[PDB]
Amino acid sequence: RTPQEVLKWIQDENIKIIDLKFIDTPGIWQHCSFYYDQLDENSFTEGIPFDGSSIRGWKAINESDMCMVPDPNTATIDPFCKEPTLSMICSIKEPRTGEWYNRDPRTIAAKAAEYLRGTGIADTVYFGPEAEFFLFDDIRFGQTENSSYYFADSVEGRWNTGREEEGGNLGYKPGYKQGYFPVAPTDTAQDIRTEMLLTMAAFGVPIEKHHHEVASGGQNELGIKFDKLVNSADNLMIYKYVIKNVAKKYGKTVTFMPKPIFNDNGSGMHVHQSLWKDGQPLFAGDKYAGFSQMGLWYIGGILKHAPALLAFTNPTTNSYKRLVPGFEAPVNLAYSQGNRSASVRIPLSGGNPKAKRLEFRCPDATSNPYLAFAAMLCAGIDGIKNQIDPGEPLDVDIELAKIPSTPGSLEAALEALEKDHEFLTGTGVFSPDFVESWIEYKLDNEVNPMRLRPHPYEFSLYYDC
Amino acid sequence: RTPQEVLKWIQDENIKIIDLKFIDTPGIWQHCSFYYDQLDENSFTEGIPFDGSSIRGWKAINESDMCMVPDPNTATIDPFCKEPTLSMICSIKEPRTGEWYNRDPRTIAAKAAEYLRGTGIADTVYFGPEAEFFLFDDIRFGQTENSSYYFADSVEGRWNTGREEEGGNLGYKPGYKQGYFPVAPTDTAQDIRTEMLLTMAAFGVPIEKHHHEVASGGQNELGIKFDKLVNSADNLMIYKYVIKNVAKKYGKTVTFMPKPIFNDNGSGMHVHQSLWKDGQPLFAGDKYAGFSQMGLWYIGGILKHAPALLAFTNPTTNSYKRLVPGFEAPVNLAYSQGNRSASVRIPLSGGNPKAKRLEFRCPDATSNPYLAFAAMLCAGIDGIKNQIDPGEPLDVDIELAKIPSTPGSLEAALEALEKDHEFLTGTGVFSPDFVESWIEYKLDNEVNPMRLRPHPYEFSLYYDC
Amino acid sequence: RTPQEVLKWIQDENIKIIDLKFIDTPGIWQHCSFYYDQLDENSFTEGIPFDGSSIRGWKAINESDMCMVPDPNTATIDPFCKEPTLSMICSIKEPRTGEWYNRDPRTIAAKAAEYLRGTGIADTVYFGPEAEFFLFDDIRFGQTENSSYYFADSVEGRWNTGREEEGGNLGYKPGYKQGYFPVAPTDTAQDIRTEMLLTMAAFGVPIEKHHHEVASGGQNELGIKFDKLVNSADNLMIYKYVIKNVAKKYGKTVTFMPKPIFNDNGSGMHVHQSLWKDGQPLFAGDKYAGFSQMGLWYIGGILKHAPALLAFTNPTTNSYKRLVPGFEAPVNLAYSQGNRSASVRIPLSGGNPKAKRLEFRCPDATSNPYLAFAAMLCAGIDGIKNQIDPGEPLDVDIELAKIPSTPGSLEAALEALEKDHEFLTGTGVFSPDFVESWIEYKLDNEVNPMRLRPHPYEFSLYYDC
Ligand SMILES: Nc1ncnc2c1ncn2[C@@H]1O[C@H](COP(=O)(O)OP(=O)(O)NP(=O)(O)O)[C@@H](O)[C@H]1O
Ligand SMILES: Nc1ncnc2c1ncn2[C@@H]1O[C@H](COP(=O)(O)OP(=O)(O)NP(=O)(O)O)[C@@H](O)[C@H]1O
Ligand SMILES: Nc1ncnc2c1ncn2[C@@H]1O[C@H](COP(=O)(O)OP(=O)(O)NP(=O)(O)O)[C@@H](O)[C@H]1O
Ligand SMILES: [Mn+2]
Ligand SMILES: [Mn+2]
Ligand SMILES: [Mn+2]
Ligand SMILES: [Mn+2]
Ligand SMILES: [Mn+2]
Ligand SMILES: [Mn+2]
Ligand SMILES: [Mn+2]
Ligand SMILES: [Mn+2]
Ligand SMILES: [Mn+2]
Repeated sequence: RTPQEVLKWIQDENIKIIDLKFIDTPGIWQHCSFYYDQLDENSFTEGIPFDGSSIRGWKAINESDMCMVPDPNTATIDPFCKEPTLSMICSIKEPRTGEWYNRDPRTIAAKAAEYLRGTGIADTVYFGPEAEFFLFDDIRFGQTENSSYYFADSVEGRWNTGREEEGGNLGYKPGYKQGYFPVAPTDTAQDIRTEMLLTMAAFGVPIEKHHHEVASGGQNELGIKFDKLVNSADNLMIYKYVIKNVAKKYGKTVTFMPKPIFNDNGSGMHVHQSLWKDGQPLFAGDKYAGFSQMGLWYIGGILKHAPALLAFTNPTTNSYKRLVPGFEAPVNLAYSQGNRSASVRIPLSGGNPKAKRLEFRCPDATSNPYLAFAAMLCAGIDGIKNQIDPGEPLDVDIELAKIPSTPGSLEAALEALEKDHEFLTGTGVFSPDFVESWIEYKLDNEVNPMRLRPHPYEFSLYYDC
Repeated sequence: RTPQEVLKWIQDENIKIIDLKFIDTPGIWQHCSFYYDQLDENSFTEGIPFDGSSIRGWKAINESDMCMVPDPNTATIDPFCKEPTLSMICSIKEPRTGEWYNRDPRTIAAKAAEYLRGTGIADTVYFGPEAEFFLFDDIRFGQTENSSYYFADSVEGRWNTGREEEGGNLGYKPGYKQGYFPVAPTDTAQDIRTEMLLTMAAFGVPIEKHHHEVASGGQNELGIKFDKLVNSADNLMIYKYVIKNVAKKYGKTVTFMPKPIFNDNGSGMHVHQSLWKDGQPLFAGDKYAGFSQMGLWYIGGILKHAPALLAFTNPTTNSYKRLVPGFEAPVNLAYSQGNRSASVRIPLSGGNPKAKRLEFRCPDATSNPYLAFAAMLCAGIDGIKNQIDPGEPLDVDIELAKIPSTPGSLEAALEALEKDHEFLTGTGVFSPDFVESWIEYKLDNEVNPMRLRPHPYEFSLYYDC
Repeated sequence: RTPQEVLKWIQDENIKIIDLKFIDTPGIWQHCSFYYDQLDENSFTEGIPFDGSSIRGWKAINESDMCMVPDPNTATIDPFCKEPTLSMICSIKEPRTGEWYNRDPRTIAAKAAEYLRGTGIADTVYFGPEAEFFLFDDIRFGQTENSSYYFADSVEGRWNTGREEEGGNLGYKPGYKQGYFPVAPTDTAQDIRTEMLLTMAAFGVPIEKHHHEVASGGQNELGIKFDKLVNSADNLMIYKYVIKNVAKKYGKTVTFMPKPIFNDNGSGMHVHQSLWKDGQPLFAGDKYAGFSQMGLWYIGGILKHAPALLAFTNPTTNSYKRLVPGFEAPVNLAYSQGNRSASVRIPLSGGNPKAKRLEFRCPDATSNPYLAFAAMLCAGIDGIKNQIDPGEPLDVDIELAKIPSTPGSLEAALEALEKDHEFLTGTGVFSPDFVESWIEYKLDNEVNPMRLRPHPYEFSLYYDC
């Protein structure tokens, strides 16, 4: 689609409102709605003004003015608007320079794909994210000077087997770790997952499947096809938007947080990736697990830069409650085929070169997909260019100190980024300015506020002392 | 039906979602939904991937990847999906070998029918299961360190004759043991049972009848026609699925547990069986109760291997609360005609050779029908091949030590399986690997957790001591 | 007092019950009561048996049997027993060897004082602990799979200024950080603090003063005089016992946890210390702040070994919520006079050599005083023996990276103990066995369980992502 085709669309269908969407630095979709007459040919080049100082991690009040540039290829009707509204995904333009903004995650993402094409290694990188979530019926949290609390609830919750329910308690509550994937009446989310899957398809997302996940009390997963870097990060943002909004439609609440439930499965975002040139898969070969030496080298980079990569792929203190040794892994920095306990997994493809890829299991859905994907690409490329030996595969379950480990906290991942960021910066994709502001925002707004707050389990262990 | 006919069905009717169903080792139906484009000709041979390590009693995390192979003959529309969804029953393929998985109960089931055809004794085995259930209006259970509780409820419950009900208490609550089979207003489940019966018919199940059962407080039964081994175990899984899901539709809850109610009828799954060759009934003859010597020998095997058979036909600790001497039997290992107190019953057929069969009364609906049916077939065949004399019929009600008895607990049935499993393994149907993992899963997840937990009746007997 | 004088006491006053008290490894007082006839002359040498395998961090089930040896000098009447009960503090004897148990904190403490006397540096070490606490009216905490919560309450709590109270809300609730030290009706704890002070005096504790502390909602402090190492750690255990028990008497609850309240003062245990020989103060001199070179060197050791010392003086994850840069310090490893923002403070003595001492401000009341005091003594001695220059004093409020900092977590303090423990072990005071079991107990029972549990503030930051 083109700027003129989108403008013809608005005229023919008499669309009165345009909803322009764009991501912020941490990873939250922002929006502004406009009356149809506000969008012209120039909106697709010069962009539409807004305050860049109210968006987290961007401009300072003194240099506030920024521009929203919508992508015509993203235009669809937002089903969640009573009034027929056309929705587009934007990239951010600096009005002072007229160039794309260096802190815009969607700009960084495009720059990463431009860099890949520049090296001659490949022309396309396919990303296939797998974002698990929880479908909750209630959420109550807070923390005052004399209190700290959270209470998550779901009808599927095993903690609710003995409770009085309105007309009445119908049983079939999945047991802890026992939600993957018994039929209804255990699975209460079939109709909703199909709706979430079908509505995002109409948004332009390539859809595949859906299933109930391991955890009791609403853990679910929707399966979407891979796509090119920017397109894939655009697809994850839509994915997250429709799921949250269909949940709200049916009076429910969704969270993509890694560990909302203690002693049950966390929500991870396993990300499948492969490099391609002239339509041919470059990760197909005759080496380990039917991979090519390039594919082994891409894993090399991923595994070597994994601690730094975690500052972008697992950017929350909560990420580290899931990335704990034992439950359920991937804490250990190694590759393997079929092994779902290893950081990098080589799925078993049915002898098809087109299906040959690596699954980086460490990431979770709290990440900015534009930043996470660009970072993983950079580590991958550096791995082929340096030409990082991933070591030997580990084809076992659960001496364990011989294998390098992932950071155990957010500050540790931020430390690993300060030490190892040349594979990102030296490229031009991420600016040293952005990498520094990322560490600073995460330390001041997440690491430090958390260190200050008493944890309720500290009463369980320490009230008597 | 064929893979192409199913694919033509999806194209012509514009079916967007495909629901693939498969059983786990203990006996719970699992599922995964796919967008239409994910199912092609190759899905019917190579299968569709999934995690075999999250399914109870299967693969270990290190060797996780498995394949779902749908059966085209099982395709129907799942009525419980708002969105028109096509549903198929799968068998599990090992992607490493390309062969059918040895722990897949549906594979074991097919292997059992392949074995029967291999012996030349018969070409077909007809199984007619009779699974009673309870239709409850409420269920609350739990067990903490300082508590253990369950509270089952139904409007039909005799325990509710003196309670205040919303506008108001309409009486006609069946008395204990007095539910078989007074008319409405006593029987409150006529409309629902007809719906359960008619919807499963549309799923491809051969339907016969329905009635209210002996127990007060929702005991019911739906009658379905016999079918070939795999088809019959497929029919029982559908049977259980529609009943549970129509109950959920009308805000009610179903249990197939053997003994949910104390001092009232348990839920048993009487299983009628007969061998056939070239369309002719092989259990018709001029011996006892109009049976053939082969039929007498098949009973021989069943009765001889019955204690081991119970590790598969009655695989729960709760099974043994129903299989108690007195209420209501069949605890005594003997055959008889018309006698509903004997383990094996020869029903009175109207002088029709086609209706000549044995009714093994011991089983209950907690069993995996694929495992239970394959096991009973194996014991039957071994009985004809060895050529086990069933002894003499016992045509009496209620010296009693002269007759061999069934195990009194789950561990006892598991003990009997360790001692007597050659009739299963030596065949090739069940692998010694599967038989060992079955005992281990049942001991670690059911027998041992139960031995640890205080029973509320232990307070009734022992609080003062 | 002697074993015979204690036995004469029991006979003359007709005391029927004897309460023998002893500390466990983490720092909790344990007890066992005996009928008078059970205590004879041999109880004061051979000791009284008990199970050393049920006490945290001690014997294994196979080598369980241990002995309690009471100290006659600790005998007093426990006021909290309706029946006149004589109470004594014990040390633990190994019955296998007949020697004092190497994991007994009270034995380690005596060994530390024996070591000081062995070096010829001094004959006496005086410890003056200052343990702040909170006096709460209510405490509710818990953490399930779907929840985590704590709710602390007090009538003094500023969070309660707008609440309906029984007949009625009388105001005068101290403001946050504004509790030190307005008069009544603001201070509601005058009578109780006097009772806590007077009852511990009758227990044999040298008492000095009492005041309301900085924090709103019940923060209090009782002032006690210094004493010799073991005597001082005995005095802190009594201090903690009477405060908790007088609170219980008046239907209230006390906590010595470092940070129960967010955004208000933590509970610290500032510990004043000085070495003496032949009745003369050795920390009096003509150097900085009227100190001696020995005193400067003792600070040297303290400051150098402070990160390792924190594994014993601040042994909880909660300790690190108080030891946070800013609120209120001492995070910075430096000495100064009058400065209450420095780790080590030299209080202003009124030109009296007898009052010349250092105040290590880092410790909190979650510590085992026997372990904390022995550790600080060892670091002090090593400082004089090596002859560690403490650096130059920092006489400022709040470049800041030039000054060495304390660990930011419990694992970090445990890391610092593994690297620096020779000043403890090489001495003989702490065994390498004890130092290893300490790290292991803290990692397995506190550090690792905490890393697993979602924090409620993680919902505040991450629910939307
Ligand atoms: N060559 C490829 N390059 C990148 N992504 C791919 C490639 N092939 C498949 N994918 C995608 O990776 C994702 C994987 O889904 P799936 O096919 O179920 O693999 P999976 O490993 O079995 N999923 P899971 O079981 O949760 O780990 C999908 O988005 C696929 O489209
Ligand atoms: N020759 C046969 N082989 C196997 N099953 C059969 C055969 N004939 C009938 N059945 C089935 O066995 C089941 C028996 O139902 P039914 O006809 O009511 O017998 P029943 O003994 O009276 N039932 P019940 O009273 O509950 O024990 C049905 O599924 C029949 O289809
Ligand atoms: N020479 C000494 N050696 C060891 N301890 C001492 C010595 N002199 C006084 N102390 C003790 O140290 C503790 C200090 O209490 P205090 O006299 O109020 O000093 P402080 O610094 O003003 N207290 P604070 O304001 O809370 O820091 C008391 O236990 C004193 O007895
Ligand atoms: Mn998943
Ligand atoms: Mn998947
Ligand atoms: Mn995955
Ligand atoms: Mn029946
Ligand atoms: Mn019947
Ligand atoms: Mn029957
Ligand atoms: Mn104080
Ligand atoms: Mn003081
Ligand atoms: Mn002080």
